[PDB]
Amino acid sequence: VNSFSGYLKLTDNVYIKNADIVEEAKKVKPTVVVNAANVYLKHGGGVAGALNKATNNAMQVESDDYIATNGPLKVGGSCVLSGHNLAKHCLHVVGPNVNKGEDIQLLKSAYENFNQHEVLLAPLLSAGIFGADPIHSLRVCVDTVRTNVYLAVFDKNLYDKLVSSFL
Ligand SMILES: O=C(Nc1ccc(C(=O)NCc2c(C(=O)O)[nH]c3ccccc23)cc1)NC1CC1
Repeated sequence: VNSFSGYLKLTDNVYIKNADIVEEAKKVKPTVVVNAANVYLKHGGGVAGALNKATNNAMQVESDDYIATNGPLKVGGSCVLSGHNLAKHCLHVVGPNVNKGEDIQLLKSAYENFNQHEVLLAPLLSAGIFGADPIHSLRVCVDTVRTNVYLAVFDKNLYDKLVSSFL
């Protein structure tokens, strides 16, 4: 038993809810919140901009130190950093950005990072300003992630479409 509320169950291990991941994170304090990061951990907009804003820019400060030490992530890769006031940990995962021409096949590799964590609150990778089809992203999520994932979908219209077209 865990503290996530109001989710619709899609499969044995995947759940979904129309929710703001920031507000969801502040209420649940999950062990892991997933950030839709880029390789530079520059959290300017979308989910990342919103998560970083909610941390009063502490996420960005920590991220800049991480990059200065380690260099950029790979597309499809991830790193674990602090969750600040939102979660114990933040798993920064880089899905491909279609608006940069990145290979959509790397989306499966991106979701594989979730399997290193028993439970996660997360957005749909490569959705929103990353330019992928969220229905495709949901399909890859369900077919790749084996751990328990609680997907927060900000847009109500998109949430209803995801539920209604889901196979
Ligand atoms: O500003 C906010 N929240 C807040 C702001 C923006 C977002 C957001 O861009 N979402 C779309 C998105 C999804 C998805 O929804 O599937 N996946 C993505 C992957 C990469 C980039 C974007 C997305 C989400 C939340 N809260 C303030 C009031 C306290």
